[PDB]
Amino acid sequence: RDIALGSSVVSIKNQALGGSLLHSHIQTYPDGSNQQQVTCYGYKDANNEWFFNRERGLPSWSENETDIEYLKPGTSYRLVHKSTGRNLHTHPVAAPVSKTQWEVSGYGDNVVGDNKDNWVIEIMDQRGDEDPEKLHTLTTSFRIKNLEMGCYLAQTGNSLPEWGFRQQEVVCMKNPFKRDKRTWWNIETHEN
Repeated sequence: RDIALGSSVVSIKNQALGGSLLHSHIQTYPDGSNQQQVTCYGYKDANNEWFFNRERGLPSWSENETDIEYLKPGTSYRLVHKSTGRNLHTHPVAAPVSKTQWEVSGYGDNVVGDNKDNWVIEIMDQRGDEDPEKLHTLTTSFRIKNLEMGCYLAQTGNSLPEWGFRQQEVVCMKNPFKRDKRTWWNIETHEN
């Protein structure tokens, strides 16, 4: 099974030891940008659900489209938090705990946003043999790179303070080692 843009609702699990699910919620950062927090969380929840949308400026996905569009490594996408409708976002703002890395937030919606809402998938490993060019549920390991920034989405290992419910810090890491697993993700749950 393959992941498509719009109609695949996914959870995204980090591959480091201690890795957990990409998460967001209405709470905002007290410092930094004051934007919506993004974290990793360890338990099943609706706030772990994401879907991929088109790059900024293209028409947003709807249920009335002509074809299924499979996610392609190399192509720009917007990673949308299903519960809040905010886009995964980064910027040159110091992360809350890992202060030499960049803060990751939830920003905008379909109309409001900007070029830092665009991310690119890089396939690092495929276990078993379906299309090597496609994202598969729980066998494809991938990095999520911010197109503008050039940085990679990562669960650092640090916990947030109680303003972030002591969830795991997520940052955009500058210049990591390609095999750092903090920066490695897979699709865990996939609902159509």
